[PDB]
Amino acid sequence: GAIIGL
Amino acid sequence: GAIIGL
Amino acid sequence: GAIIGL
Amino acid sequence: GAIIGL
Amino acid sequence: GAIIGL
Amino acid sequence: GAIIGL
Amino acid sequence: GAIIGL
Amino acid sequence: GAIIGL
Amino acid sequence: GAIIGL
Amino acid sequence: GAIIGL
Amino acid sequence: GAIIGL
Amino acid sequence: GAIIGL
Repeated sequence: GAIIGL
Repeated sequence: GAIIGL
Repeated sequence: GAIIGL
Repeated sequence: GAIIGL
Repeated sequence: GAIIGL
Repeated sequence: GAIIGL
Repeated sequence: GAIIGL
Repeated sequence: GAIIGL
Repeated sequence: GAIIGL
Repeated sequence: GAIIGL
Repeated sequence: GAIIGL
Repeated sequence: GAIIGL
């Protein structure tokens, strides 16, 4: 999984 | 943003 | 699954 | 930013 | 895993 | 910055 | 998959 | 931008 | 995967 | 910039 | 992997 | 700059 952004 | 692989 | 947006 | 490999 | 950003 | 290999 | 844009 | 390989 | 942009 | 090989 | 930019 | 071989 990944989280991309601020 | 994006949350991937939930 | 994924969540894309703010 | 990016959090990868969750 | 990795964290990239501030 | 980058935190790698978590 | 891919996301292209701002 | 582009996010590739999700 | 890749992220290209600011 | 570019983040490659995620 | 690589990170290119500031 | 460049960070290579992560």
